[PDB]
Amino acid sequence: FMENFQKVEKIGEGTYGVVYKARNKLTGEVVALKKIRLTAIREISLLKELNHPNIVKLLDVIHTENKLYLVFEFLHQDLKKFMDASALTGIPLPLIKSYLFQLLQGLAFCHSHRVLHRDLKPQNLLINTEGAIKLADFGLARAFGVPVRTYTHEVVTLWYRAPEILLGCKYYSTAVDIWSLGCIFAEMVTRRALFPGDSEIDQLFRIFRTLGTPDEVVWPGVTSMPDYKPSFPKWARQDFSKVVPPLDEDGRSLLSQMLHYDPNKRISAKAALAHPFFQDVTKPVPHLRL
Ligand SMILES: C[C@H]1CCCN1C(=O)c1ccc2cnc(NC3CCN(S(C)(=O)=O)CC3)nc2c1
Repeated sequence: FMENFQKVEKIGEGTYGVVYKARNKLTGEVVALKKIRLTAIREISLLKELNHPNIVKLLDVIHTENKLYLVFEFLHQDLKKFMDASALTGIPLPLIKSYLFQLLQGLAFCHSHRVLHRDLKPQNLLINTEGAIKLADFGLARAFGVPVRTYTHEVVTLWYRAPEILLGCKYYSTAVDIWSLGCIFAEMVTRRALFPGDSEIDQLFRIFRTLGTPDEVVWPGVTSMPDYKPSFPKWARQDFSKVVPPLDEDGRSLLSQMLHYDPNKRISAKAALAHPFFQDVTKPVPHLRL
């Protein structure tokens, strides 16, 4: 158990719990060990079987005392750090394309098993030296949750949240992951966050100012959503040539479909993999300083 792992260093602090790089003394394996301070056991057990090359593997689940430990495959960097390192030059388009393709493969797999991530962001997209990128730390919105008191003060990032979540829908779909991934795609291309809101309303209004305030024409039922207000300002939609300028028309077309307001119009991961933007996809080697 915990006695079977030698902590190497703390690699992260969160609302749920802290994550350490650690060595498994029985196997010699280097892992990420997440400690969560306190149905869930069963929902987590299911995640153990959700195995895919583009999903960070949940190796072990240890339930002991009032603590839950999740042992994950360890990767050496996240996309946030890689983007920051690449900010002067930009991630090359072929590598952006490869990462987007691989993440859509991971999403198509999880979504086909009815599992949503719900909280994609650059910090939960992990990369290795071979050119792979993997989805980490699937959120359990239906179960899980534990005390955050010991967990250091942590402001939840809203920048990648789909509009249906911000508008109060509680029974949202796999489409929320495509929205988040579209925001991340835009940020890799332009080297700036697409919608960096600092509150729920600022997040919503930044979306509206770029994509236009949604109405019943583009999003049937939007005006009946729980947090929709008729008093929302009415802004016009901007052109994607202005929004992600450097990007070609195949990329802009795909991004537009990933950012459709109506979750039933928003492209699925599976359909996205067939988009013409991926006609020339390859798997480049990233320049990773470790
Ligand atoms: C995803 C995070 C977001 C907060 C929760 N959570 C994890 O539970 C988690 C799970 C598996 C991991 C595997 N591996 C690593 N490895 C880190 C090495 C250091 N780097 S870095 C800052 O880019 O140098 C980031 C990746 N972390 C993991 C974290």
